[PDB]
Amino acid sequence: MDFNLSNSQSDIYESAYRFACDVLDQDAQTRISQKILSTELWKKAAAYGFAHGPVSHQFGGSELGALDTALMIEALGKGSRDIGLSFSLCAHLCACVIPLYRFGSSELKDKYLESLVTGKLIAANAATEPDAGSDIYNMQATAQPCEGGYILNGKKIFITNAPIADVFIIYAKTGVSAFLIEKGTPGLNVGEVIPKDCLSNCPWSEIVFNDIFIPQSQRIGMEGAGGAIFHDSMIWEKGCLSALFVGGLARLLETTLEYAKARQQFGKAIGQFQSVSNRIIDMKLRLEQCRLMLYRACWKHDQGQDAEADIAMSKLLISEYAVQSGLDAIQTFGGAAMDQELGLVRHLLNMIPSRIFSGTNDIQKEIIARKLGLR
Amino acid sequence: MDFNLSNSQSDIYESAYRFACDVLDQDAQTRISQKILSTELWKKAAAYGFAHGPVSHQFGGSELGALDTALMIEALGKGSRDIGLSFSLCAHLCACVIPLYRFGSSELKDKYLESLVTGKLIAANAATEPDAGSDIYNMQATAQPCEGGYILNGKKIFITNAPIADVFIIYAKTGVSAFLIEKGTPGLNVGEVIPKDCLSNCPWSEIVFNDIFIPQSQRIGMEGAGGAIFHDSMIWEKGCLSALFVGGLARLLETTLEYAKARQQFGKAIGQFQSVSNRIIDMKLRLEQCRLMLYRACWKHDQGQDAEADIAMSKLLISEYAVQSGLDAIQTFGGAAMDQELGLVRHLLNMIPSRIFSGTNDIQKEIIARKLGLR
Amino acid sequence: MDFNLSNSQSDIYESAYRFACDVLDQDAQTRISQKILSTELWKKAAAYGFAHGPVSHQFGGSELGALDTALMIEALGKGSRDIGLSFSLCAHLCACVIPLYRFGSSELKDKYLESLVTGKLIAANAATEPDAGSDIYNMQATAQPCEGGYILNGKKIFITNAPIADVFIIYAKTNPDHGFLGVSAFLIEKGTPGLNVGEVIPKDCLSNCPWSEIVFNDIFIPQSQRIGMEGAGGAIFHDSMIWEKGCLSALFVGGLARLLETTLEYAKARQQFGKAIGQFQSVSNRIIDMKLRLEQCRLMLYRACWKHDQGQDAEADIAMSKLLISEYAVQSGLDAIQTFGGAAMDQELGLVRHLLNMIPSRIFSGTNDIQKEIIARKLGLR
Amino acid sequence: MDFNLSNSQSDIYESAYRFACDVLDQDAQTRISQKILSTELWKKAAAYGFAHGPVSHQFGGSELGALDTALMIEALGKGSRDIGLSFSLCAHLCACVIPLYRFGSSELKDKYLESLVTGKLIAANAATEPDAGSDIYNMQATAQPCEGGYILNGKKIFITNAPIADVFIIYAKTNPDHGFLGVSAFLIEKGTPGLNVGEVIPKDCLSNCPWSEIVFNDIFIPQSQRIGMEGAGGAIFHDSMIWEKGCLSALFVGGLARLLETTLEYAKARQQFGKAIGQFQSVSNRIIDMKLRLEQCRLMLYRACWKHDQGQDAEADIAMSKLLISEYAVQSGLDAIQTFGGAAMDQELGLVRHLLNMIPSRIFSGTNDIQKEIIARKLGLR
Repeated sequence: MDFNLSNSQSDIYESAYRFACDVLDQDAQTRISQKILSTELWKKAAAYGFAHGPVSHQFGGSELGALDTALMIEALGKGSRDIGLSFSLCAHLCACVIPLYRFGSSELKDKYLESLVTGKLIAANAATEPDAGSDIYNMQATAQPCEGGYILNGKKIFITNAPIADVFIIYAKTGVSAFLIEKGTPGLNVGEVIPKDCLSNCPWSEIVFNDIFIPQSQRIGMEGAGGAIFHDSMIWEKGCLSALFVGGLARLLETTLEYAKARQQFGKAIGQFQSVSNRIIDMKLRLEQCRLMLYRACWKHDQGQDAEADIAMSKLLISEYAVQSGLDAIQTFGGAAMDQELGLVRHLLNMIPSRIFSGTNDIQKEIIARKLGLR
Repeated sequence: MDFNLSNSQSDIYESAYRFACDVLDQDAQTRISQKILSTELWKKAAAYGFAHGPVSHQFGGSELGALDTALMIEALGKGSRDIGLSFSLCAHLCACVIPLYRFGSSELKDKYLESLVTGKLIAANAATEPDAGSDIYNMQATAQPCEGGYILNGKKIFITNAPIADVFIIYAKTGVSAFLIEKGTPGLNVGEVIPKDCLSNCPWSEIVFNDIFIPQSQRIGMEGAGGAIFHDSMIWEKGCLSALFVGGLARLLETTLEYAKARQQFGKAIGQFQSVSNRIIDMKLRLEQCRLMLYRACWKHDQGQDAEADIAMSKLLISEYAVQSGLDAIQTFGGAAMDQELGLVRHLLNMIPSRIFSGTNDIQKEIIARKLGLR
Repeated sequence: MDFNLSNSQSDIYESAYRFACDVLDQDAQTRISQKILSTELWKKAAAYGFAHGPVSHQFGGSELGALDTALMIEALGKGSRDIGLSFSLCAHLCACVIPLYRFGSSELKDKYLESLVTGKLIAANAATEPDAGSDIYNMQATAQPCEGGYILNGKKIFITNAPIADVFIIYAKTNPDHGFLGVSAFLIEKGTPGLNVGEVIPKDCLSNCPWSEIVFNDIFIPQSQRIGMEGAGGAIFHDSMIWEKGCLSALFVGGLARLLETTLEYAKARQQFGKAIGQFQSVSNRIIDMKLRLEQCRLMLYRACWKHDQGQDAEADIAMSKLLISEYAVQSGLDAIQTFGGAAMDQELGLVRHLLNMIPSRIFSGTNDIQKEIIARKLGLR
Repeated sequence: MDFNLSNSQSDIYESAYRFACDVLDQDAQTRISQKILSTELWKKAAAYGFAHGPVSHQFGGSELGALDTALMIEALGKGSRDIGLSFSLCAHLCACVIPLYRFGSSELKDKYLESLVTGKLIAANAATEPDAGSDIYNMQATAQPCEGGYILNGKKIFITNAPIADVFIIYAKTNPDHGFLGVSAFLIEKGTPGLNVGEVIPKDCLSNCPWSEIVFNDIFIPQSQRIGMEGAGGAIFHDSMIWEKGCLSALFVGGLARLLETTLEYAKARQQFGKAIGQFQSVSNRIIDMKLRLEQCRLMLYRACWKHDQGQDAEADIAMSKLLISEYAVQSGLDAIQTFGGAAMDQELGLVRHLLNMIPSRIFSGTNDIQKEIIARKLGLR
């Protein structure tokens, strides 16, 4: 039992935090106010290492483990206010890079992987539909077999990164299968953006497949395998977003601490008033607890143990605590909280899709209950 | 002790609810998506009675009491999704109409009151500044006396309804005093809008006073009286917004109930799953409790009793419950909650300024503690 | 809409509070220490009116409505620390007096009701068994019909007032078929052959309130001692619990009122750091929570009671009241321990025992899940 | 970062859990019913190692670190229902053995420490008074210096283990001036003239754990029986409480682990509506909460203990651990009563008494407000 970062882990965390502070956060205020997703900074961040995860050195990755990745994304969440860019990165990593690295052929990997890992190509994820967003077994997207490939038809909505994406990872009925599709392929129609607020500057839209021919080699994994591949994605997504929010929570705490040590009222800093002080103590309690839960899930995974219930516990706890502390912060700032430059109300806006992405909290409760022997 | 609406009160509630349903809510979806504040519907609503409050028949009011007004605004909050319009109305009523009716001269009243009450003139409220939003005794807005009037100078920010306003109620240092100022008067410069999300389509901006001459008769009440007048405003505001959110909470419950009785999963309506069912039971518990607290505060006032602590309790409870239930609803809808057409995420957006308008929750706690003998 | 007590209600409340303060509370300290249930004070309180409820004047009652009764029991909960005596009274009233008045024949009522209402006879309730405490439809208690009556056999456990009871209201099987119509209600006198009342097992959650188990070994029940018609027991029982739910809620509302006043006093006086500790936002926030809880659930309870007095269906409102009051009483008791610190385990101060006695609120006429189910059903969720 | 027990820690935990299960828990049921504190079992457990902590082998200890000790006491809290015996042991270890080992002279340690560590002598702690329980700087206890020693006078109340104690660690005034330096610590033998130990007053919150009040009437303290230097008492006391905070937290972490396993079993078996009631989302949500709480505060406690073992400053981490564990234990005990229903007040099942015994966690080494103040100060908020 040891509760310090190894020197390697501190190095990973501190380098990533410097990058997020000095490169991404510099003009984050402006890009955010103007709802700009900077592909320039996005690619700088991807090439720095935020798109690597566990991908091996052979494809330009750093062969990081789960705890290592979580530490990078935690630094990212703490150091950069541009959380929409951070979310785009995490999605590209978990929904495309990691599935391709773990389940794709050597041909698919040699053609696409290193470009995704090093940020030459941006990727988007598409498995959610009106009735098929949750139940990703009943889906109105179908890829019928044909000579030397497939014919894909359907409509995927809420596609993170599609307005900027070069490739798309599509899940389609065949069993479900996973396909990589290049932007521009005939019959692939990317649609325009509907205004966003919850992680505002992170682009999303809907894509339409109208008799798209998918080459045989662009299938990821075996036929019918999509459901497992996708499942793997969500685990990683669950972890990375958990890391991101732990980082944001850390940022939120330091900010609130500043506002409390400086703001003078009644002849003393308002942090001596037990209302604000109690909210800060709550933030600190929440952050330390769910930080430890997250590290233990990641570390168990890196040990080869099965970490899926631990990560479910992590996502549950961080979802809840992040929302509650965001409320506490709005209460603590008062009439200075709606400062778009302070970016707190938008912080909570961006934290809204936490229970709206890789499982509501009821799904996590089901995972935990099953692990406990309750069904 | 009696817990039924009198026939008169039911009539007030049901007529207002029909108006909000049939007139205001009809195309609310569209105006909201397009961030449109319809001055047409605004004036229809004002003339219907939503701008009357306690103003006497002599000025076109209906001589309503506090409980009557709360019932109108509750129906309004339940029947119309266009909550930004509802907020504009409440502000016009509480920050301008009611102060003018209760503290203005017969000259000021005869010139302005009936036009405000019947909705021929829209009014905005201005007492909040960077360091003077909270402490409305230390303010960087000053009205120095001069022959036959005053010279006003300053800058008021976050002025609800200023982009659409015909008159402004200004609080200025002299003691503080209250002045009515017509739009366009020389040296009055209304500024353009900064984008909004928390009650989005409700217009706000900042105004600049540069050597404005205020006629003597445009002062409201006595010199130095501003602080009392303003205080009265906030009480009424506290009540009306409380009513509005109780109404929205009622709407939110019925909607969630629908989604739960219809949504079929695992062979049964998802309302038989104790997670969603427990959230609905919570909503119902919250709504009934804070509804009763609100009616009792209003009724105590109508009895001539001092209701200020009761209304503080009401605002506290409704602020908290509205936020919590909005969270519960996001959790209950899941991936259908970010439906801009369903308007739930925007509902919570509009509910954010509840602890950001007529007191944070700490101010209410102070009122209650003082009433209890604790300082 | 009106939030004032009528003068009649105000008198009912103030008179009952004076009685609780001046008669029941006076030596409550000692009786509580020595685990004494005073049958003397029990009978005085019952004859004063706490055993009357809705019973008409012709049987010695005061024809109180539900709201009136709730105001009486609220006064009792606020004015007297002897909460076990209060609970014993509430049980006699809700589980015995009221079923008999509402469902018993004129013969049965003429024989027993005035004695119960005036406190000459104490009554106990018996419908709970190891597996039959909850489902009082699946019951290991049987009263088979026979010539001129019934033969009863079984074992009822956790019987409030059984060691002191003169009569028992028993629920028993009479039509072992299905349907919600196989249990009936009988009144049985103490001492009747085959009835063996047991000795007391140590108690802490309402310590001084006596309870034990009774066993029926071929007891003959005369025909005239059945309460209501055959099979009606299930309805009878249901009604009992509703009245019980309301009265206990009133009692706890009263205790919360008491707890708030005490906590307010201790906060205005106790000086630490040079000022009354109620200026420390921790203690004051705990008091503000107590006040918010008290007012909210007080109004929920009054409205449920008032609805019943209107003839409206009050079952979901009463469920909401019980739910809220259970939760708030537990929470405020915790907050009170937190505010007192090391003076809270003061046996004479009686706070830890106060929360102990508040424990069986979710352990008598439904856990909180039952209330949630009543509400969910009333909402259309099943 | 590593989240596995080393083999040594795993052995320490498993051995202690076996001892708690097989020796202390075996007849815990009966001893609890009859309010018996077994000095026999107390001495066996102390000699096994529960009285050792960090004491070196030369005094009969095992040279455990804070994390090791916390794992032992966690095993004790999980494996033995006799929580009062556990609390008596923790008090002897944290309030007596550890101050003496850390601050006592070689003469004092040579005379007393091995006897305390091996359980030949039971020790009790005395620093609490009516107004001096909290501020153990403002104290109505005085030990004025004199020829070859001190003269002690005063009255200490709420003394854990005083009825059974052979020695007492006393905190007393010696420099009535200001400064945080006017109290000193003394070891005093049972029977010394002027020491009057009192009889037991009935208890429920850790019922079978003996406590009483002691009065000093011109007791002569030999000079060599002062612990540490003069005025050092305030530091000594502070250190005691830190160790106490950690150990009690461990104990409650252990109880929570026990409560979870029991609740899991009762949920996998109890069939209602044709299925195990753990499939009902109310009971399962309560269990999931228990699991979340247990894991979070378990990790907070281990990390505080580990930090201390590193030489880092652990005071705020230990405050956070105590805060979280107090709250979670109360909440989970409530959830457990809610899940059991009418079987929770089962005296042999011991849940209601479990929560009763969990009550003095915020009633011993700080309410929760003290922990919040430690954390706020460490955060820079004063």
